[PDB]
Amino acid sequence: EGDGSAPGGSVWQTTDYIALSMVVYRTAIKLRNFVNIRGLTPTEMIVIPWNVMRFYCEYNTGTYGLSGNVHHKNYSMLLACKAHRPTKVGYTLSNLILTSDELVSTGGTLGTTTTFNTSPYMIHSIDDQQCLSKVYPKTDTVWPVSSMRELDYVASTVSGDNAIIPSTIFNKNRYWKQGDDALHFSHDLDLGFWFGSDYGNAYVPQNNDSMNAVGTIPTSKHINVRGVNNRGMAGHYLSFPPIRTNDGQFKLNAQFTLETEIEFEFRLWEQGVQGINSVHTNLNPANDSLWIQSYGSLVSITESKINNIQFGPTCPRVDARNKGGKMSMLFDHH
Amino acid sequence: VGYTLSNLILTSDELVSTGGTLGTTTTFNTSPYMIHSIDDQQCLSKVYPKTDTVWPVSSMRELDYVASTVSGDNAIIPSTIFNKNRYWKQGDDALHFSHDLDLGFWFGSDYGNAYVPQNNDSMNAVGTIPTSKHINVRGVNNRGMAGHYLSFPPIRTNDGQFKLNAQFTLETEIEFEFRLWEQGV
Amino acid sequence: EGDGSAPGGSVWQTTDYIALSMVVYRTAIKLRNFVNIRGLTPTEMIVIPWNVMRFYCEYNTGTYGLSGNVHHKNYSMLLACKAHRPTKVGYTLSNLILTSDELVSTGGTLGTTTTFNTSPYMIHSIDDQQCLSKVYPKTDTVWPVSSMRELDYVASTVSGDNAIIPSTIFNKNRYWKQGDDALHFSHDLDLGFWFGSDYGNAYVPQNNDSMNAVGTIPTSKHINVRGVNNRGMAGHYLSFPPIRTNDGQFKLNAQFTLETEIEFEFRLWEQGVQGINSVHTNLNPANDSLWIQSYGSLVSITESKINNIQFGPTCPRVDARNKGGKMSMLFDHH
Amino acid sequence: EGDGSAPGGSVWQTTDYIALSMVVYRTAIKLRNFVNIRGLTPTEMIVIPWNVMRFYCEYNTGTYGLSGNVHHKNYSMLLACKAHRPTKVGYTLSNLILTSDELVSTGGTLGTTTTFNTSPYMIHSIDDQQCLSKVYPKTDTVWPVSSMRELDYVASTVSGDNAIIPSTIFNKNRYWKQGDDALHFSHDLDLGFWFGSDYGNAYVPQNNDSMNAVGTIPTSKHINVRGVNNRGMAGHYLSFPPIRTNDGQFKLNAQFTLETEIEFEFRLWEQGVQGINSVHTNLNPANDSLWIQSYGSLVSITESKINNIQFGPTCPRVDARNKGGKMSMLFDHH
Ligand SMILES: [Ca+2]
Ligand SMILES: [Ca+2]
Ligand SMILES: [Ca+2]
Repeated sequence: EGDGSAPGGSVWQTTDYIALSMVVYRTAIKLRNFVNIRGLTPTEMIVIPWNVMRFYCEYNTGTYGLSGNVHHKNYSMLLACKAHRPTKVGYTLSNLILTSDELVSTGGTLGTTTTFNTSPYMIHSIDDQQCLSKVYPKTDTVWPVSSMRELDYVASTVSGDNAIIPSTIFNKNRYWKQGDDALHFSHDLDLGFWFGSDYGNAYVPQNNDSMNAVGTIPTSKHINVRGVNNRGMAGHYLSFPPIRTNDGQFKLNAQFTLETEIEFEFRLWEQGVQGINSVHTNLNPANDSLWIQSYGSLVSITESKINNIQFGPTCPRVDARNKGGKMSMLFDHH
Repeated sequence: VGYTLSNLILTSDELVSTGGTLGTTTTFNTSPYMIHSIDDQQCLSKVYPKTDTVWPVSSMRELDYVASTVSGDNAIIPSTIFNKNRYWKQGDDALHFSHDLDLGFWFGSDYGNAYVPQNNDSMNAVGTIPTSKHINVRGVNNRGMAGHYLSFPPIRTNDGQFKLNAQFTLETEIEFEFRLWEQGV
Repeated sequence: EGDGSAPGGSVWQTTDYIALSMVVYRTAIKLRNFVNIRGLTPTEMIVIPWNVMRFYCEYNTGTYGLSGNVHHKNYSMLLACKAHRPTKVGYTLSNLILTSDELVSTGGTLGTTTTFNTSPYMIHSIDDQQCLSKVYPKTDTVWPVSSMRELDYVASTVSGDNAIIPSTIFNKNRYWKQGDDALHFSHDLDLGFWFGSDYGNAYVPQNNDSMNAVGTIPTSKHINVRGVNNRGMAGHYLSFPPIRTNDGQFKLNAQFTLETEIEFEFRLWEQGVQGINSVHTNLNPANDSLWIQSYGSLVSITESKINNIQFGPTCPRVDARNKGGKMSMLFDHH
Repeated sequence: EGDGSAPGGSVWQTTDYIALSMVVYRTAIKLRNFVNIRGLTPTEMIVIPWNVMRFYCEYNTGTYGLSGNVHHKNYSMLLACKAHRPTKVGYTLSNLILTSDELVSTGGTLGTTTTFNTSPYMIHSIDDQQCLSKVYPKTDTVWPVSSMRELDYVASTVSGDNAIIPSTIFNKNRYWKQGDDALHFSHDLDLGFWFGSDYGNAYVPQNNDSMNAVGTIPTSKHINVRGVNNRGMAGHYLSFPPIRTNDGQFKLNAQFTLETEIEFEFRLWEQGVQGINSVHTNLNPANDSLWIQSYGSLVSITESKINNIQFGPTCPRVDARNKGGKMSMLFDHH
């Protein structure tokens, strides 16, 4: 009888500190942008940097990326809590506006204007078969990270002597016209672990031939969280259909709104004296390293400029038993 | 109180040049749109005219009032910060906006360039300073109106930005209750 | 038909940024402590600093309070999110151990030991009628804030010529013996508003004769959140029954465990470009001041030492229509 | 098992001192009077001082008001208990007797006598629309407070050049004849608070344009009981219909009995040592000021004589949501 505080019977025991340390809180970062794609020939193609973490949670448009600390403030506090995990990520292309430079000439006096009819389209390509494993900027151009969210990144897909029309090689190609419904693209992440640091121009976690989701080198004589199972994202791209003119190719320009959303889960500090700031340094659990794992693989950045983008999708020809849910396993290292 | 935007007509100055001989005309296709923004989160608390321009009150109902929303070094695209953004094209149904006022009191004077009554961080609905040693009607509860705005999507051209011009009809309606004088002598 | 993106019909409109800014996340800070109450005569009384915010979320025991930044780490991040609110607050006294100095003498050779039988008790007093509005330390002693959670704060309640036995004036007096069940005390806060700053040795919000829950001076020609309705906390106290001896009073010493819990709600940053760090300074809503309100009333602290503690409970003789749930109202100031 | 006094289990706790401090005791003061209204022309009008507290609980008639301490003894002890509240208040006019001076002349030999037939009447006017906000005595006369309960107070309601017949402007006008049933008038007070002092020629509590129910100036940095909602009393009046004669106006004189009743609630002292006379001075709760509030607004008295009477009724054109029950709210002051 009683709560146990009596001399005999059951032991009075203190309240549970786990329950509040395991509660998963779930937030998101939503951002809108206007994208203007101009002067894109049918060979060259816009690379959607949609597999890089910085695309969703940091707003790089125009002058913003030049100014400092453009991260969304929900993300700045995800570094205040002890663990965060990116979970689902996605974006939306909406309200396409095509314009034409066909009336434009060096003499001027006539500017670009929307296409005379709505038959033209912009091709949204998803490369499932990974025709392009690794994508580089065009010879003259370069990819700024400050420019990331307005989609200027132009790749020229070229065989040895052959200029590749991107829509022809890629698997899913959506021909998206003026008036069509918005194009919604999403990726679900199921991670068995959490991140304690900032992404820092890392790809949003993927398990692929190109990259793995967990970023820490596992170390000897204990168990470490290890990536497994091949979850990855398909290399999205934007291109225009080749249309021949009296001279060269038809000039198609596109506008659309870019709505990106990344949904973070985060988790808070240990209850009790363990969570006191002064004593948490040396009372921090050493098994954080077990479930808290940093970021796996970084985009290649020299200066502020992206060197290349790797995609590596969950390829359909991997055994379906490998392609399943959980992206990490807790496995030892000798 | 409320208003309606209806029968949008977009035109383009793209064919217009200083040499002339070609005037503006309706957009070649109906894909362009005018963005109607309602700021729910109050990104903009207080709005000022552009540096060169000014806002006449005599001009109020034809909507010329132009604000330039700018961060420190950053020019803000209005549609990106605001909460509800309607992209309203040619042929779309009219846009109806309304605000219901529930006041516990009445007004005896003219509004006289007053905001239609609101309870907010910026303003309160009742205008008289209450005075000592008795009971006075006091604003309460935060009823306010969202900062509606109109803007066009950025569209790059060979030079600068695409020139979008808009026409629409503005139907406003304000519904007054009124009350008459005391009976008797 | 469609999502609205077509030329005619309904307006395609962007995603809602409110839903994620209104989501209320709910955490707590739990801390345990051992309290040793010694040399407390029947006139003097231990003041439970249970109505001060710093009691629950900052751990002041022994050497900890001398060391820097002893706040719990869940609270340090409540300053990272834009709004937090304290909601429920409470504490538990458990596993009482009484000891006696009766065998102790200046000659020594015999130390204190647990009471020969379990008949003695420690009195837990809740002052409902507010016999003591404002409580001061004893003439010689002083109340450190670094000492807060181990309960050393001793008040001597005295009439003009009369030494008050605390248990006699106070309303609820629990005589709590060795083996009795733990004593659980809780206070629910219903606030209509949120806090954007640190409590900073503020009383956990109360509406009373002594103090109000909202801390900002309201300013002219607009509406401001105003405290209302008298929610307050009863002045908890600890004392021992007077027991006469051959010389003076029986020496009762007490041990018990102090488990405090404070449950915070918090709320995150605005979605969209409004929530970008660089532009959030000047795009911060000016109506934050409407629902975000700081801390109302501070304990009186000179140096590190508490000058006095005010209690001000929700008194039972206030009309029950005043005593109800919501602690704030949004009311204008002229 | 047991009452808790055992070593283990539940805490034996002392009896509740709230229950007896919250018990509301309810009394009343009833007084009868004979009113003689003579020489009242149709322009001038009797002001019923029925909204002043002293009307009901202090008996001012003839020589009584000249003698000292004419308060009813139930009221003298309402100052012995710690709190009292006026609640309902009302009065009755009964058994009207009209007489005529028409047969009276300066030569005499014929005195006044009851009207030849019962057709004449005395007009009881209730001003709902507040035609008269503030009422003054006639130029020559003055209003003694010692004369209050026999109704001599004569106002002359006059426009700029126009003598107002009172019955014409006022809303409810009862033409009350000889033999008509008694006229009963009542006002219910719902206060959220109590009074600790004497009324002291205060209006019985009202919330109006002219006056408020709570009399203490609220003070900084805590919560204070504040009047709210517009409960007030209509300016009752007595007048006679204009009846022209061969010379001037018909002389109507009235008698009736005035039965007034005021129903007080009162509340007693704190139980326990807190309620001991010697220690109650410094153990008095400081939150009395929260629910104990004095008197709001005073009639204007120079010497013993009333300067003016303010009425301020619950006007019907205030929103019905404002006009509801509770006359006070517990609201903070910064
Ligand atoms: Ca046990
Ligand atoms: Ca449409
Ligand atoms: Ca027991």
